[PDB]
Amino acid sequence: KEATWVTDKPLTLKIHMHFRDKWVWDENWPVAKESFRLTNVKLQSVANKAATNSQEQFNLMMASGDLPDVVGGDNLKDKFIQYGQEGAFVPLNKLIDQYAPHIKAFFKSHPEVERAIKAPDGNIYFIPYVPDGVVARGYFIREDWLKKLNLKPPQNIDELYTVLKAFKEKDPNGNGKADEVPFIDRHPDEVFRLVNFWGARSSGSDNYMDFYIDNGRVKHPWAETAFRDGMKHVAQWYKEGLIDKEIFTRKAKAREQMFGGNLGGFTHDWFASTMTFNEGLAKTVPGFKLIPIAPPTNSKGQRWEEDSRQKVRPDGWAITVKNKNPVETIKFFDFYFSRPGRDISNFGVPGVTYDIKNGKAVFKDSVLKSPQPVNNQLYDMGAQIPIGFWQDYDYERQWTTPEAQAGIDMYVKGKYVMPGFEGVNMTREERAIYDKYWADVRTYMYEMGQAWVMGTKDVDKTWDEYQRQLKLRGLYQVLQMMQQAYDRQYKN
Ligand SMILES: [Ca+2]
Repeated sequence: KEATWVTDKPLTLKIHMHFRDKWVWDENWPVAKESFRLTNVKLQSVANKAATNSQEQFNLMMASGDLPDVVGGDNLKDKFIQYGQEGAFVPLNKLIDQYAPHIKAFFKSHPEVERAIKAPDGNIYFIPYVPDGVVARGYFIREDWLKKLNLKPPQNIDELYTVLKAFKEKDPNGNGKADEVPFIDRHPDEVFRLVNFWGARSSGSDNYMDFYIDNGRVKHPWAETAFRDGMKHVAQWYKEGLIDKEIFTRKAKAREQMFGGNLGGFTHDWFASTMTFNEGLAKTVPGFKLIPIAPPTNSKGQRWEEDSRQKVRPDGWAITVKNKNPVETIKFFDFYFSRPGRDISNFGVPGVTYDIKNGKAVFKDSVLKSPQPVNNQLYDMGAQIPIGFWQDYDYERQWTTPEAQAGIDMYVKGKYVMPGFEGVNMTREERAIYDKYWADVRTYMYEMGQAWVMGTKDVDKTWDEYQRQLKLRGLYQVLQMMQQAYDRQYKN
């Protein structure tokens, strides 16, 4: 027996958790075993480990006719809310008040987070993944290449173009071939964020293609003329080969592949993990050195960092109506907002990945010296995964090098990080319009955007066509619903 046990008799719950198009909950995970040891609750995966489309698996599971006990994963907020209201998940409000003191206390001190996850009917249908941090992504460039070519870090978009063209044409890796790929990114969506360099927003938050507020008006970045003009530049950069030809398909291991193969020279990614490649590639890519740089001033005269750490992500887990043990389950969820639970969900397993020293979790030297980023190491063990848990930034601080820290501090002091969109509180009727049209609009936008970047469709020649589609697909009605919600909260 442990003080953290939520039940006297071992309880096994079925969980469908497929996330980030690559992982599934694994009961054999070191962290999964430790979770069971500490709570007396075991989670058995019913997900398809071989599947590569997390959202697709959620959809299939919901129509299986055999719902599990718990459902978890990334980017499921909208589905937890919609399906919760439709009767697939139980509301957690009262369960929390009565049996989840840590979560209750957390929501009391973070009322904004609680309001953000609530459905129009006022119910909480899932416990979210709460990030801890301030900044998210930043710009990184190859300083070793700048030195070889006698170039200075680019201070504005004109200089950035010049530098990237030099990386492309001056053989900085020295193999006598034009194989360098200036800009690379493990997140395809970052290619669109490049429009920031021409004064156009690409998203209102850390969630790609998100809405934003401009002087009290709800807008979608991809619907504005500034985006049209910015995309013409991005398309030109792709045509000139300054952008990875495979930017839309490389994905996940783009850094390992492109930096490891000494081809990439510039990216927009997270400070902690991106800086790990300097030590990680020290042997395989002699001289490799990425440095963080302030966002080059855009064409309009402003330095922009559009990304920021979210107060709460659209990830987490919920209790299905078929779960016969809702009380034990909410207590289990509560464990992840308590210090003991935050320890394993953030650091792994004691005696394996960390040890308690001076009363706090400290990563072992083996973990800190590994060439693989600490978060990547933890994913494979069941830690830093998108379940409902309270992230602890000290886990990240421990593997954030002085160089990475100097970059973070530079961005904070420079005030480059743009305030993120926190969302609006729609009524049931308003959100119904959102559920009806948004997913469709978003997919269409992405498909048109990819065509524009790859040059298969002309931005100017198809802009009016694109606008007609946005209207008949309901984007403007969605914006209207959101404007009404915004006004109820901030105006009148
Ligand atoms: Ca070369």
